Amino acid sequence: GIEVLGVRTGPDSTTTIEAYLNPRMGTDNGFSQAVTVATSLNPDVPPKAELPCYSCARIGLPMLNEDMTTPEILMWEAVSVKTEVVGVTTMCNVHSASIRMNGGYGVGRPIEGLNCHMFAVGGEPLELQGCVQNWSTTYPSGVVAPPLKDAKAQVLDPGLKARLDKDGAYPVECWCPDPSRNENTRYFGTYTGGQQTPPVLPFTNTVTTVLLDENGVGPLCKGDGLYLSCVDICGFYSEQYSQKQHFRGLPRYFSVSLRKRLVRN
Amino acid sequence: IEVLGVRTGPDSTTTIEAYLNPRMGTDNGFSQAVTVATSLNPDVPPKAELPCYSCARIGLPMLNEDMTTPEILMWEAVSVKTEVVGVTTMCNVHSASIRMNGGYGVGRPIEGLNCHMFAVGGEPLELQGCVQNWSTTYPSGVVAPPLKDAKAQVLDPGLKARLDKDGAYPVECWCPDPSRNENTRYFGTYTGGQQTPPVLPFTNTVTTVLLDENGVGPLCKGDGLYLSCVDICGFYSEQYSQKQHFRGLPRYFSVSLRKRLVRN
Amino acid sequence: IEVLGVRTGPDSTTTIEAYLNPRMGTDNGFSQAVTVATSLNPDVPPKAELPCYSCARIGLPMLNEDMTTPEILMWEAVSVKTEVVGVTTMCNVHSASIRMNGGYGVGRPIEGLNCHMFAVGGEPLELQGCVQNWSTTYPSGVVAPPLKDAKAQVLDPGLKARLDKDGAYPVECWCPDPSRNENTRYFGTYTGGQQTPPVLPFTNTVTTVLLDENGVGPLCKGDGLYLSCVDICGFYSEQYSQKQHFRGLPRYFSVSLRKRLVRN
Amino acid sequence: GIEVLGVRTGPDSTTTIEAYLNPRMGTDNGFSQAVTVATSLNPDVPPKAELPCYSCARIGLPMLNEDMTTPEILMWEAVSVKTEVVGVTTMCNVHSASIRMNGGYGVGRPIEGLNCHMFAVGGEPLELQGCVQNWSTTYPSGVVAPPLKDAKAQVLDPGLKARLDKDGAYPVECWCPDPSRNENTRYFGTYTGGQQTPPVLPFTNTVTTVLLDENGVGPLCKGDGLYLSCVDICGFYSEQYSQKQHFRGLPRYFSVSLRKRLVRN
Amino acid sequence: GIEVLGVRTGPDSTTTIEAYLNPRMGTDNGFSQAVTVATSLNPDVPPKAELPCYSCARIGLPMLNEDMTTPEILMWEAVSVKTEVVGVTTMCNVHSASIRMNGGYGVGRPIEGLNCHMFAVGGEPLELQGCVQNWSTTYPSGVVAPPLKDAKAQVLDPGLKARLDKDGAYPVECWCPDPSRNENTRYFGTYTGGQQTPPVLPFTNTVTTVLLDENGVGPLCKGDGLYLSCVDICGFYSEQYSQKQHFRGLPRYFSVSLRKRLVRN
Ligand SMILES: [Cl-]
Ligand SMILES: [Cl-]
Ligand SMILES: [Cl-]
Ligand SMILES: [Cl-]
Ligand SMILES: [Cl-]
Ligand SMILES: [Cl-]
Ligand SMILES: [Cl-]
Ligand SMILES: [Cl-]
Repeated sequence: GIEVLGVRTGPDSTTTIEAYLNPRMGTDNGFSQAVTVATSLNPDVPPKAELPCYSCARIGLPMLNEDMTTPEILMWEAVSVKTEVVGVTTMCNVHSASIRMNGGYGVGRPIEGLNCHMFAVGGEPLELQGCVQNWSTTYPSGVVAPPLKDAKAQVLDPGLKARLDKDGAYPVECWCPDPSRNENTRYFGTYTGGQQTPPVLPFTNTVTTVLLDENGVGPLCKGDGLYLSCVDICGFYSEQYSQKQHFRGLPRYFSVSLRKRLVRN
Repeated sequence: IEVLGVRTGPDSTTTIEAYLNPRMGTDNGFSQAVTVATSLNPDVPPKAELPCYSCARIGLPMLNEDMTTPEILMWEAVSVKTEVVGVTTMCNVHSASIRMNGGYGVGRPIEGLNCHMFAVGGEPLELQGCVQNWSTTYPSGVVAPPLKDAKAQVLDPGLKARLDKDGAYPVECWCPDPSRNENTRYFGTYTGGQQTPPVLPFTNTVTTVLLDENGVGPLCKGDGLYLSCVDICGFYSEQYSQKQHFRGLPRYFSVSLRKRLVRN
Repeated sequence: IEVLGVRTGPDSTTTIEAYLNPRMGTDNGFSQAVTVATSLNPDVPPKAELPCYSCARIGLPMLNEDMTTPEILMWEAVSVKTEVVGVTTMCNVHSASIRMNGGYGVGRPIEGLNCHMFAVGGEPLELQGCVQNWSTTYPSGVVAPPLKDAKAQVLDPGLKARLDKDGAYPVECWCPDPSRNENTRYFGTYTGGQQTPPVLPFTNTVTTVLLDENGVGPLCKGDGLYLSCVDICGFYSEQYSQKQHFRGLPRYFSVSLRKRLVRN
Repeated sequence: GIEVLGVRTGPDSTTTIEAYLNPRMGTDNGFSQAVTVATSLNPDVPPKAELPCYSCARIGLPMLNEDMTTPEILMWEAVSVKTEVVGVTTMCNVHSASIRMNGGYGVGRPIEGLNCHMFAVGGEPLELQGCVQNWSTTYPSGVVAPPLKDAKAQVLDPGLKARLDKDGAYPVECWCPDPSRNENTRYFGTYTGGQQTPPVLPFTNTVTTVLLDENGVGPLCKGDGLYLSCVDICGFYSEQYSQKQHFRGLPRYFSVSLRKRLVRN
Repeated sequence: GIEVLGVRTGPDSTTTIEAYLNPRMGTDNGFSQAVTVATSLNPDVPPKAELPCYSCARIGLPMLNEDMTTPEILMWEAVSVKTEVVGVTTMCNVHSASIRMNGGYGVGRPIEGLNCHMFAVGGEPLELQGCVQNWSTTYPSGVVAPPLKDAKAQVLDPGLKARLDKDGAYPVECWCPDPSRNENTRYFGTYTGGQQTPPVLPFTNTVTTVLLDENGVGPLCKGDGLYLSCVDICGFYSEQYSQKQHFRGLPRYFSVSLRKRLVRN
């Protein structure tokens, strides 16, 4: 319910924000703890250190309205983003103690298997819908999980909603971007599953995503905050000896172009 | 229908939002553990093991104060944004699947054959009957084509239906009828194989335009918008038994409509 | 043919709808169980194990009661919408296939090599003979190229035919002739390998335009529209014997035509 | 070299050339001899009959200049090509004595594995750069192979150059199109590797490749010759009993559109 | 930032630079030494001969500015590049002593597995961000590796920066292009992982990459130097007997088209 007026131009009417988000795979430096697997659907008690979570940050922008009593005020409008997964070339490492190919004689398996990549740029926290594979899962304290009162949580229960308002706390497996909300956020997600699937990861500085909607309006930054969200699961690392697996995530870089937009107060 | 001009001005457009939960054979995203015949006859799949199409009819706002005039208005579906919801649930490798690396690694994610379809129309989706095995005995509580001979394994033009009941028309014995559906747009993809990686996008930035060559979208007969889908995402394998279950995910729809004048 | 102007006005356009059922070696979507030679000679594939091209000539409304005038009319095919029918049958994993997960999981779906072709023309599709094994003995009841030497394994320009009989020209010994077919458009894809996932779209929203670089579609000689296809979707494996059968699916065609004036 | 002037139009100013090249996989009829494999890098002595080679032909064009002493002359200019791999549907054969699937009970493996497809259209022979996987390889009598004096032949040694001037004589594995030359040829190549990779082979008569460069100039046919080159390795055939493998290649059709082009003489 | 003025046209205002870079896989001629694999994360001591490194070269350009104090000066602007991996067809070799398919009876495995391809064109050295898979790795004498003082080196530690200023010295696995810098370079990278993944390698002379940014400005060559960078890991070669694996890399050709650009000094 924001009445959007004209773009405000002139000196200092545009700015570019640069930020990076480190991955939250369950521990702080790119890997989950070795993943444990329940023998049945109940009990199913995944430790916090084994659950990849969304990354998020609010970037404070230059204050626009010392006076909020005028019939019009200014908002920062996100018009475009360049975003990069950082450290893709680390997956050329086949010497750091993974399970060896060619019956033990070849190199270590690279990081491989299921991939899940999402980035989002908005003027407020990303809106989430709760959904899980197993409604009987006992989620750990210190992650935010939807309430699991019945099996409808395995499909769409519209009572299960959240905002992505804490970095490294909302597990990827029990929340997805809510397509029924997020009027003021653009999100872009991919999942490529399978067991030992080859990760396919580009890295270029030449690609821009335009964030304008049908009316030529980008996300409008409420309270002069820019909201960045992502997850970048790149596959599993297998330990050579134990053969236990760890999620591997990589950091993401954002460059967001903003302009001043007049709106009705 | 003789299609005339778009009616513009206040309240001439609306957006309909809806979601459809998947009908994989039980109500909460999974089939019952799938059984497999030892021969083509008898072949008796239980209802709880057969994925079915999801469908809904949304009653639309009143737009005609009279239905006897030489022109009337219909809601015209211009575009749709649609999303498979819960794609990130497939990052779960702890909930009691068959373990990789000889039992030492994580559980297999949901994987294998995928079948994704959505449709938006102004009347029920029209189906053509077709089966893999004409000897199959379909269960009580589903709508299956009559199977009188083996031509049901290819195209028997006698085997037609309308998708008019949610969770009742099995995916494996009906497909969208390309000879009908003048007033519905459908979009389907099948990706088969045994352990195939599911590839599932999730974004709020992609719009499908529903206009035909003449610039006319589906026209909502009886002020009904008809949504249909299936989203089989693969199989869940039980760690101990190694039995498999179909997994389906819900689908969200946002449909943009405008008022269209037509000859009555 | 000297092609002149498009004839417009009432009844200047028509749409032809047709379907072709697959010819995999038996009448209802499957080959007989496939046998495999132990050497290149003898190699004697039965007719029931050899997929063949589907084809039909559709009679169009007669245009020229008088064929003596300096100009006459021909039907010109401008576009086609075509669909493989029954794609969703490949969601069936209960009808007696080899079971995954060591016998505990579902049946393998139909998978492996795929070969899909459709063609629309104003005369029969022109074929080039080419085989994998020049020593193959092709059976009675199919049309196969003569095999007098091993050049038949590559391009022997002496080996030509017209697709003039439904279910009679094996796919493996004939391909569309790129040196002919001036008056036919053909569109073919082969995806090989052993257990390869079939990837099969099904939509009513995709149109193929048949106009050449000069804006002219196939011209229907003698008021005949010629439709051809093959749709090998993979192999079905029998649970017990583990023998394999080719699976094919039917194909639907909707062809838009317009009247074109030509010099007589 | 050539100062390019105007396109010559009017009657007889255009022509279409149709040709086919049969594959040269090591024997004349689509297959290599069964392939033998060295136990070490030295000695490594591949027989000619086991080495796929490039196909090539020069097509004579209508003679344009009885008098080659005028200040301007005409050249045939290649503007576009339609090209097709012929015999793709042969790969639906699963009965002709290959290794059987389903533990011997199913159909024969189709032709599968590494694919290499190239076509080229030019106004002079295709220019080649020598490059090998093993500089210790002894190439056979009856093929043209680069001299192998040191291991730089495994990467780029700019001393190792050739012209594709003989059909079925230049092995694919020791020559590639030279990107530093070929000003007057367009080449188009794809390699898809791996062990049992599915071949993906289109066949249509509806696809045209334009051969014009950034200046709107196609290959200019020196001496009224059109030069066609290709290779089409479609994978390996496995013999049911021995399990030895043969390269399989398919023939390629070309239709080339030419127009008369005035040049400075 | 440079204030960019008009393109300078006229005779000698454009030039084309051609160059090739041979790969640096750990030895001089296209292959790493046989790769060794640690049994644990510490110690993990990859020899230099087993670590693929980036290729780079500075190409000297014609000197533009006799007086470097004028209010405007000229810079060479890179507007487009044609780039080719050379030697792709060498991967059709299945005779040179690899592990044999069909249980020893078939041909040798071709080069296959993880691929990593990057090319970059800039007016200064490519800027790098340090990131590793294992912060406990001991990088060898003779390579430039980021300092590894804690596990943040496995994600984005913004302290870990470098410039690609030496050919065959910066390992691919511990450096990636820095998306927070490189304003004056265009880089284009792909990684395709997995164990035995088919390499997919095109080779054509018909494809041009435009290097102009959103404002129509290509990289500007500081000190009249053009900076070229790449890596082309094409997979692993498996030795038939030992079954040890070697990285295989291929050389890359560049053709860069430049024009003179006026800039405010
Ligand atoms: Cl303003
Ligand atoms: Cl941090
Ligand atoms: Cl529900
Ligand atoms: Cl029939
Ligand atoms: Cl002229
Ligand atoms: Cl010949
Ligand atoms: Cl100038
Ligand atoms: Cl060098």
